[PDB]
Amino acid sequence: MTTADLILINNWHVVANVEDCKPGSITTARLLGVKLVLWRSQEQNSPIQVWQDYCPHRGVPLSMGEVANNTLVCPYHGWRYNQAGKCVQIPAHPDMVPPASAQAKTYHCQERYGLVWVCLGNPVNDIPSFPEWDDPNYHKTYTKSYLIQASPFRVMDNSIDVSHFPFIHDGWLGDRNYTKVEDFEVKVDKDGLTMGKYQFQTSRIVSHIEDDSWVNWFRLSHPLCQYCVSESPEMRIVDLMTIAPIDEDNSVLRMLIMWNGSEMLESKMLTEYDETIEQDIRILHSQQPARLPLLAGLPQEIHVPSDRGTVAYRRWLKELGVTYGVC
Amino acid sequence: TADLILINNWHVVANVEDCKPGSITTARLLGVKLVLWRSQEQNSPIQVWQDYCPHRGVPLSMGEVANNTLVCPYHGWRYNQAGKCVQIPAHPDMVPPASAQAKTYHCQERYGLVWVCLGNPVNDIPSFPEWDDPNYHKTYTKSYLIQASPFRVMDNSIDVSHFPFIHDGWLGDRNYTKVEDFEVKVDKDGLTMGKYQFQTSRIVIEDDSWVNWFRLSHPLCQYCVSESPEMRIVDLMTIAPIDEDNSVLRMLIMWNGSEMLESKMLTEYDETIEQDIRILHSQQPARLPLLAGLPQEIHVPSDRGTVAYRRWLKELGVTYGVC
Amino acid sequence: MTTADLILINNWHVVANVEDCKPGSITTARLLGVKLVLWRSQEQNSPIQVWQDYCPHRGVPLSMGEVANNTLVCPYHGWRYNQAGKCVQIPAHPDMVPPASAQAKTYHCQERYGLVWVCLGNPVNDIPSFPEWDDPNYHKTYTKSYLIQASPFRVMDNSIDVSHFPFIHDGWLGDRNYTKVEDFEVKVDKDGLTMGKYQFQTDSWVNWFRLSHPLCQYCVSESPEMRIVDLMTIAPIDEDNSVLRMLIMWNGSEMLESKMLTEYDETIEQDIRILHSQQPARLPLLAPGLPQEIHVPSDRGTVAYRRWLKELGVTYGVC
Ligand SMILES: N=C1N[C@H]2[C@H](COC(N)=O)NC(=N)N3CC[C@H](O)[C@]23N1
Ligand SMILES: N=C1N[C@H]2[C@H](COC(N)=O)NC(=N)N3CC[C@H](O)[C@]23N1
Ligand SMILES: N=C1N[C@H]2[C@H](COC(N)=O)NC(=N)N3CC[C@H](O)[C@]23N1
Ligand code: FES
Ligand code: FES
Ligand code: FES
Ligand SMILES: [Cl-]
Ligand SMILES: [Cl-]
Ligand SMILES: [Fe+3]
Ligand SMILES: [Fe+3]
Ligand SMILES: [Fe+3]
Repeated sequence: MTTADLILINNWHVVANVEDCKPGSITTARLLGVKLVLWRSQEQNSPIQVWQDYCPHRGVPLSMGEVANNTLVCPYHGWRYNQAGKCVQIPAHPDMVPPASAQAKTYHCQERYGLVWVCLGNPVNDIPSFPEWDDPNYHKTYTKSYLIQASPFRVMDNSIDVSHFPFIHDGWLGDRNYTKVEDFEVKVDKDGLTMGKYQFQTSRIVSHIEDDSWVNWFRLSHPLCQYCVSESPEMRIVDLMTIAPIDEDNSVLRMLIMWNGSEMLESKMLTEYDETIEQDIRILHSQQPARLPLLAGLPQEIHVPSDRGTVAYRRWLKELGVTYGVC
Repeated sequence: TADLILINNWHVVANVEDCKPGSITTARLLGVKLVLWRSQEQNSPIQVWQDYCPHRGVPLSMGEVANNTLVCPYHGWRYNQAGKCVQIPAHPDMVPPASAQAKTYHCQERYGLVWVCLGNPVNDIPSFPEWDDPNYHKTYTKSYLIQASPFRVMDNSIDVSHFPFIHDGWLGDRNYTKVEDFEVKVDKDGLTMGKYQFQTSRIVIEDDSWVNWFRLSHPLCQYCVSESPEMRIVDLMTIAPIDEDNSVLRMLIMWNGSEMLESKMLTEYDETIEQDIRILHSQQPARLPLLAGLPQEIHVPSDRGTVAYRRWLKELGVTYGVC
Repeated sequence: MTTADLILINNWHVVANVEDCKPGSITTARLLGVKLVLWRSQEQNSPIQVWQDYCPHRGVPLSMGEVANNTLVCPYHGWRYNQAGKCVQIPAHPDMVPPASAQAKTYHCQERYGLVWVCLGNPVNDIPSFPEWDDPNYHKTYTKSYLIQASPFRVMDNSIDVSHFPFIHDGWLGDRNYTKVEDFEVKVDKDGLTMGKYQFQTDSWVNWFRLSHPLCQYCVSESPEMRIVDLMTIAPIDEDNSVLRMLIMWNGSEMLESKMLTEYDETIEQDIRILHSQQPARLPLLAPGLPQEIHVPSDRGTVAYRRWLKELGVTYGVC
């Protein structure tokens, strides 16, 4: 269940929140069909290692082992792997020089925005930018992680779509009485995919009742991360959505939300996002085919003008060479 | 995807009582997901469509009926009774594209059942002559979901020699196991099994001689007649072919005795159906073997009806749910 | 999934314990992808029949039927099959001689060591030897069966492996303080695979074992106090699933049985935790997106096992 797609293999993907990787801890993740083990030594400020979850001796998951000092120890015969992935001790043969092949498969890892980013290949692109991270005007919160039984590209398709707001988000992000979708612009260029400012009508639980005209904007430099800005005259909310491609048919959605208003709004922010993410997931789980259809049994997709963003997304994925999770 | 003999035939997918005005229900037929819906209007017709919005591929059954339209939950496109999209809410003054239309199927209500044809209905719905006979009362069994090929289910319903064993004490007698000779005929009226007698009393009592015959004009529907000196019982058994390996069995039962026998009737059928299902779920392979690992089937003279069934399916060019 | 490997099809495999097959009983098992029915008539000391679990009339499992006198009766139309597998009676036609094809597929069965051994092919090899069975100084006990979601050859590989004792069997077969594995000898010849004497420092137990059958292991463990032998059998359900049984004999007091069963239960379950996790599921042989296995000197027995399986031509459950 792996991919040759270099835009996917040679890119950075979130696999965990840094808060879930304590010193001395072992955790697991799955990315693009590969089983990962994440571990840290007990030392303060220890780096996070992200390896293939696999002991090359007899094929046991290293995640079933234990962290000892600065090493991860396999449970079956106790081979110890240092932070660089090299076996430094074979207990049955304490004096031998361990073979060069006694080495875990290691991956590039980088903590950014409080998230653990992993690259399984050779990183040609940087981690997506998130300018408000360093802005002290902005408070932050993290949603829980949502496991979704849909293609990661269908999950992103739904997050680019704006015309569904008055229907599945009626009463939250739209209003069954204002269903018309105002004109907006979309561009695919060196910045990636950008949806220009899009105004829509709704009151929101995180603001005042009369603050009922919102304007959204977003950019994907990476096909599975979205930087979204939602702004009213009273408040500005930004978020970094990341979709972890577990395999072709399963995804993990995470959202890092920041806002330039009272820190007291955090509970309402998480409530709104939980409500709307779950409304989206009900649709996502139902869509067929599972793979995202690109532009070209079941009838072909129909496109109307307010689909210009999701059409541009399908065009972009084709231009990027994506074959994983798309059809 | 099934053969054209199955595609161009009528299959029961629901009881008309399952489909109230304003309601949405679902069914599956020959691998196709179906949505059934009715407006709120009195005596409104049932629409049966493929359960699929062509915009972004959401099941229309997750939507709602509004007036005389079905509305998709995702972006609110509205489909009239003919399946044409009449409104795209994001663009209220835009004429919907001609491609914006649900795939619709033929639907007819008959005998209180919802019949569907996914193709072109060359054949008629099977006949059921007792339906309008004022001497006969009617009842419907519940539907039975069966994890077996629909053609295995029908094979078991054509089989008569198993009565003294898995229906001992209901349709057969373990002391009377011999199967007297009978005639079977396959012609343009389908498969008919001639009269055959089996010595057993039924709960529907010295009435222990029943003469049965049945006809299939349609490989997945069976019209069964059972008559004693005291009473005549007929039934229409319909097998909905969900896919190659799964079936829904329904029976419509009519009888010319007292209507107070209904509860006992439903119990007899429930008992014998579940006795059959226990065998059906166990048979291997799952798909019905036609005439020519696991050994080939063996046929004895009392299998002539189930042998003729397999020959008929081959003549009709059935490849779906058979092996 | 079935195999053509002759070392597997033409060999004997344990499918049941004899005490599990009482007179008049019907039980089921799977072997090498085949569904089996085991049955016995009600008469005393009746033989055990082992057939493919399949009525050739309409494909019903015979195991859903009943034993009547000396016959197994299919539940659907009541065809009666005698102890040789021949259909003797078709009740729809009481006076008819059944078709010659009306016959169960029967397999060779033999009771030995209190176990039911089955050969699905041509018995070329004999059942493995177990000398202490005939020794009145030795008591016997049987573990329960263990269903393991791993290739049977992975299960046997783990049983030949000795260097894992201080880690997953710390406190039972090894000691985390003594992890170095001393030199030992292994031989593969016509008698199969023999591991020579080795001892684990935790007085100490001295052990050796032999496989003449690639899925059966004869183990010997000796300390100054007593001697324990066991016959470990691994039934290959399919390429990815196994049933582990042990027949244990010892010449100490009979009262040790309960503790020994618990010790075996503890260590078997420690092994199963590893076996269920190993990837790939099939045992990798030598010299063929996961890296290839690494071997150190203390792996000499499991290396010799992989070499043996290749020369035996095993393709089922290996990769
Ligand atoms: N659950 C969601 N909340 C929304 C916020 C943006 O703010 C607003 N008002 O939409 N964040 C975000 N990434 N997106 C993409 C899709 C949809 O706009 C949304 N998904
Ligand atoms: N459960 C079952 N009851 C029986 C009744 C008999 O028919 C009548 N009319 O009583 N109906 C029917 N379709 N069949 C087919 C096989 C078997 O005779 C049976 N299956
Ligand atoms: N669970 C296990 N207990 C051990 C006993 C030892 O044998 C005796 N005779 O005591 N039996 C056996 N088959 N083996 C092989 C590996 C390991 O020595 C062991 N596995
Ligand atoms: S399998 Fe990891 S040390 Fe042997
Ligand atoms: S998916 Fe049905 S209206 Fe968009
Ligand atoms: S299936 Fe066994 S007797 Fe008919
Ligand atoms: Cl119609
Ligand atoms: Cl009446
Ligand atoms: Fe949404
Ligand atoms: Fe029956
Ligand atoms: Fe072990």
